[PDB]
Amino acid sequence: PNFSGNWKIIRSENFEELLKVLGVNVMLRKIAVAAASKYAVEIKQEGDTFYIKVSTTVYTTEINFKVGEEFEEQTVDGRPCKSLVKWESENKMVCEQKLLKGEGPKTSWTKELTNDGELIMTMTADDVVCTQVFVRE
Ligand SMILES: *C/C=C(C)/C=C/C=C(C)/C=C/C1=C(C)CCCC1(C)C
Repeated sequence: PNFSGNWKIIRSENFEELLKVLGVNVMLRKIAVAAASKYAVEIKQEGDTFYIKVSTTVYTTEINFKVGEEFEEQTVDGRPCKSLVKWESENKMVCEQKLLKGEGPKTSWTKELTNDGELIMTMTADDVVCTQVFVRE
């Protein structure tokens, strides 16, 4: 599997519902949904080490990790967390997150490379799953 690429979003489902679970108010939810229709994920993969840059029009952030090694990032709604990525299969990884301070919904994400050349990213907060689909530029 080679996740490396400049990925462009083509589909985003249930993102507003995810943000609702996370306590984002309705107006900012709609604005965030609009930002998601634009956004890109750049991946550089070397073996089990991943460099990921997620960007929208006005914001960019970097996720760096090695599979199986704890690291710190933020949840979708922006709360700092400790994260651990594991493979679920040849082409799919899963990340469990634990809040660094306080409580909140159980969050996680997955990244999958399909046989058709798509990247599928899911983000979960409790029972609500957002699914996002990208293609390479
Ligand atoms: C492997 C790829 C990962 C973990 C990508 C994660 C992307 C996000 C958490 C992006 C979240 C966004 C917002 C919270 C609001 C603006 C739009 C997004 C989709 C960039």
